[PDB]
Amino acid sequence: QLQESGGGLVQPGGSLRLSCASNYRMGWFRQAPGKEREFVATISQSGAATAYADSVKGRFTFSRDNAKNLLYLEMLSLEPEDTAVYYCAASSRVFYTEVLQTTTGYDYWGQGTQVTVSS
Repeated sequence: QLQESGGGLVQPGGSLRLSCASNYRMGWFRQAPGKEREFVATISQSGAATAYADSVKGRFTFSRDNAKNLLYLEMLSLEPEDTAVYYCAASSRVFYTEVLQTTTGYDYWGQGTQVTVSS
């Protein structure tokens, strides 16, 4: 069962720290107005390996704490185009492949947290 939090409203250049409450790879996706749901980041079961969408790489950092059943997404240097509902997702796939950068790669989904970056 997945539930996102930490969303809110920031000005451009601001930051947010999202969270989502061990056998599953985990992912973040986002869905902006008038755009298909977009991959943001994925993380391995152990938490030691990540991959990021080009649109966020260099600004976002995805981590997990297995003991606490928690995920974190640090989002720096936010811009208006980062506005979206952000979703956490769980994948049972054992090995990493490019399918983990698609919605198809995942089994379970949270309902989302709204992130708004003002114009």
